[PDB]
Amino acid sequence: SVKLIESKEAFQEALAAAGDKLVVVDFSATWCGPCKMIKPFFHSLCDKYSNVVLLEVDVDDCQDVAADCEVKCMPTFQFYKKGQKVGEFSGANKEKLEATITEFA
Repeated sequence: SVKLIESKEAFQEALAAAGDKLVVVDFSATWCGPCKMIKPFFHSLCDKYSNVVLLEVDVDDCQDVAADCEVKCMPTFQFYKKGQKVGEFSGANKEKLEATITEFA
């Protein structure tokens, strides 16, 4: 299950709960076409990548988190290891998402 993050504190808790695992965060908006497009693929990822943690931030529900994370396009995928951001890209690109996960997992 992709865990929804609705506060700065929940984000910090999720990063701590991940330990050493790659954490991938989908920053999305329900009105944004490419976000809706990629959402089922993003949920399907736990079947492919069983030691990666998947989080979701809805930028409308959590504007202060969005601001802190310097998002400007959606969907934006941010990659975290041991509590730090180690990569990012934006766009509904299945191939790039898989390749980026593989590069950091």
